[PDB]
Amino acid sequence: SRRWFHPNITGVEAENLLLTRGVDGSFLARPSKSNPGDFTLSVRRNGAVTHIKIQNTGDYYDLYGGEKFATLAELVQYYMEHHGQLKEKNGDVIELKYPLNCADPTSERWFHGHLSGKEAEKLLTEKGKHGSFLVRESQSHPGDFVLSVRTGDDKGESNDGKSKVTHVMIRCQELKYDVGGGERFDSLTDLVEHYKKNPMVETLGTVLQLKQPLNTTRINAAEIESRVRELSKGFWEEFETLQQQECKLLYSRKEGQRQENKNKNRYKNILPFDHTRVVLHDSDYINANIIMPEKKSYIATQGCLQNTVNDFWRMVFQENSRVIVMTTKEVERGKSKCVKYWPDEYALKEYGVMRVRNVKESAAHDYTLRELKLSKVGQGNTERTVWQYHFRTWPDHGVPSDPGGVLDFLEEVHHKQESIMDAGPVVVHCSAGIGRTGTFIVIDILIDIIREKGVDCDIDVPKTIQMVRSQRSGMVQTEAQYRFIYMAVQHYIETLQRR
Repeated sequence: SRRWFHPNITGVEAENLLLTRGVDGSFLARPSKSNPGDFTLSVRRNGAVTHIKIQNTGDYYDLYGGEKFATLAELVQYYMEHHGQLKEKNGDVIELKYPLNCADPTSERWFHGHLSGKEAEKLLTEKGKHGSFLVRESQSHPGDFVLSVRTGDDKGESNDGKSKVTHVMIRCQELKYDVGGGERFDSLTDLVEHYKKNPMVETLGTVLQLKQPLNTTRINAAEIESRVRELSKGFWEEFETLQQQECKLLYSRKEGQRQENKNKNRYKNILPFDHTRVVLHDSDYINANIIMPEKKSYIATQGCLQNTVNDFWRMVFQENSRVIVMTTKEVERGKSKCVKYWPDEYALKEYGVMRVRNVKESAAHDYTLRELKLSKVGQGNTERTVWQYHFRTWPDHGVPSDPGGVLDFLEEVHHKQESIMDAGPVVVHCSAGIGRTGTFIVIDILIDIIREKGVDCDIDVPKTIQMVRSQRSGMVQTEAQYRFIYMAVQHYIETLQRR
């Protein structure tokens, strides 16, 4: 459960960890600082350490000499149940047996490190609820930590005195942690997890429940500039924090794994969650999920394959979708990303029982809009206009340097959607339909709150990403995409405060 990920280690330091603390079959992953965006799977075998590269340009995790994955936890899980899959150049098998646990508490939601005692109380007071807790570094006693918990009736401020904020010392004694007596734990993580199962009870019977970490990522949109600045010189900690939670999301993907369905997947192991998969009743399978903010919903799907085009048009029809957002060139960096599934301008085409006319193509600066008429065969009355926004200026690597273009694009897609009273979910896709797709959908969801509720509302980026990730694997792929989301929301804010 992601303890095998070491967010701060170096290629050399990991070598040591696997050679000293580790045995054959021990493994860990770390962000390589070779290429920011790259990752390394360091596995100890036959006495030594082999490094296995994993590349993520923003579409998926590409395990060099392995397969592609939506998340690292899915990558790891996959291999710890398909022995003999991970192979080296000369066919040798690489076993992943023992997760080499990291002790760095930085990525935990509950850890805050840099934080005074007055702050902690202020936060627990304002944001806190019964069960809200945090672990900060001690200033009164360096090297040691402090657990602050809240217990009581209701949340937010109060004077009823019904709620309170207890603090507990956590000492670091010779590289282990304790609360004053009892067990000594090898890491803060271990200590905290133990005191969630077995909560400390006070003398007079107050049970110190560690229910939920305290939320420090929710900001007021009005103030997002100051928060981004504060994160510029944070983003990484906040992001790797968000990334640690991906282990909670290893939901089933059985339908996608079935035999009859394997070749409907662009990448064999990037699959739709069963509980949110689009089901076609028009087989029933397509590599797509409904993403629902929790009014406007989305279908996030992979770029069509030749043999899935008919299914894609069945889905659009069935879902009553009237807008499609395509965020990829058909071909990029040599490889196919999406097959052309629309007719040439003016042409009419049949894809199975579905019929599409490309009525008109308009070219704007960053995208192309194609007005499409979709109908079922035999029943010429089911004619409905489907508007396809094909975004064209997204770089082969990384993200746009300025969110302006994406923002204007989205505003347009939003107005289109809004002008059609029937419209079902907005279909959004790229290559695997998780990276750019997730980025576009998160920005869209965020902006929509701001457009509705205004500049004086609360937004929470990692919380929104996490909510999206629980509906399709790996939504939003990289830290670059993570920052771009903040910049797009920022840019949106000041153009609202200027118009």
